[PDB]
Amino acid sequence: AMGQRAMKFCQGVVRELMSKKYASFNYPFLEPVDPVALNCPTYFDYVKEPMDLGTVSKKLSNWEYENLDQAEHDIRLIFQNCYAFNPDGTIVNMMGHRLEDIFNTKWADRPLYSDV
Ligand SMILES: COc1cc2c(cc1-c1c(C)noc1C)ncc1[nH]c(=O)n([C@H](C)c3ccccn3)c12
Repeated sequence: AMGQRAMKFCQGVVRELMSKKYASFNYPFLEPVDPVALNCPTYFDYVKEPMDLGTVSKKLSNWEYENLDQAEHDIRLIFQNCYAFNPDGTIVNMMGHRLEDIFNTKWADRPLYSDV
């Protein structure tokens, strides 16, 4: 499982993506999509690997991420799911783009090398 420096970097990115500073557009991505409560019963027709920021946060703190690439895959899945179910021009599509660009910016400074 991921080492200390890489884990603390990942915690910082995930904490930043979930911060209340960004609550006006990260809120739909804090918890898993509930198609029954949200009245979109065809969500799982389009999304086969659901993911949310809270799930990524728990997997990280649960020592489930072997490396930073695995975390990037999961976080990318949040937005791939969003754009797959929500067409261009919808609110949550715009919010997903806003949050994903923040993620790309923070992730650009990820450690590239490991040193046990
Ligand atoms: C309108 O889309 C959502 C709205 C949500 C949501 C998750 C989604 C969502 C996500 C994320 N991916 O697909 C869907 C559908 N999760 C919680 C939540 N609480 C909540 O009030 N909403 C409403 C309906 C909403 C509508 C448009 C933009 C932002 N939020 C939502």
